[PDB]
Amino acid sequence: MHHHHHHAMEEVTIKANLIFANASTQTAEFKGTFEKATSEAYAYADTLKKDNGEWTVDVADKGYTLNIKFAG
Ligand SMILES: [Zn+2]
Ligand SMILES: [Zn+2]
Ligand SMILES: [Zn+2]
Ligand SMILES: [Zn+2]
Ligand SMILES: [Zn+2]
Ligand SMILES: [Zn+2]
Repeated sequence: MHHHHHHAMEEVTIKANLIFANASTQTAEFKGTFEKATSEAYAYADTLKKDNGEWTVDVADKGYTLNIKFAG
């Protein structure tokens, strides 16, 4: 699954749709290799944990979309 031919110079965009405890929202985009952009998206989620609580992710769009919810 998620078949991927990797290339160091590959350019991709990972969309992170965030939903917070009070239901507020925002979308953040990360660019670079699929692996790096993916790593940066989760790193951003981690920075928001202190103020917004633990996060849960549901991957979609074959991995290009990360729907992340914060528990508060
Ligand atoms: Zn799978
Ligand atoms: Zn190739
Ligand atoms: Zn192939
Ligand atoms: Zn790759
Ligand atoms: Zn690489
Ligand atoms: Zn704070």
